[PDB]
Amino acid sequence: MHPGWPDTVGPLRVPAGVVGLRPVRMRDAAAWSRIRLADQHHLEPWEPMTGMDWKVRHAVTSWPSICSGLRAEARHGRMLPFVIELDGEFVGQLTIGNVTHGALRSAWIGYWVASSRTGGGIATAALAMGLDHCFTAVQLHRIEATVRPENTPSRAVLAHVGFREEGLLKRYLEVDGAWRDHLLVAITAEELPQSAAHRLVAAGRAEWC
Repeated sequence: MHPGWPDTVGPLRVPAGVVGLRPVRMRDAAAWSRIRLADQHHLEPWEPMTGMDWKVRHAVTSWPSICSGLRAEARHGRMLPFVIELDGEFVGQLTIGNVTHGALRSAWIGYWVASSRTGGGIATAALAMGLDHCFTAVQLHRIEATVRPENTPSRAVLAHVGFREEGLLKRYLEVDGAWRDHLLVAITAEELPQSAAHRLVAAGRAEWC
């Protein structure tokens, strides 16, 4: 029904500190709202449009409905909504979405990290451990991601873990006021002779924790 959920993932050490993943909770309202509100300019140009005012969407009071929705999708096996912890503290999210099994066994992956904590390897470690979790506990074959060509930091994160570019989705998603092209990148389980975490440690981007 929902292999690999709920669960915790990690940990791995990056220059910024110790990174792990764990399920979204109701108590995350305060940190999620504080960070998302403060980081509007860092986040809005890269995330799908909600048709809502950014400050009403990210009020502390909005989280219960959002968290309940995320956990309901997770109980259905369609999503794995993780929080990224840095030294045990909420600093971002890693979401595995549109999960399918059967003959497809694929999903998309997405993430964000608080701007004040960027450039310290957090998203790269979160992606690697999330990918490893998908290819083991979630029993998936393939993980994809959609990323605007202009999103140089995110393309670097995806490149660190070994994603391949597979195509260009024209006018794919409403982002920052218009339909925007997104690159489609992907990786399959049989492309990792070692885990993605092992690859990061070998490349000097993480340490075993």
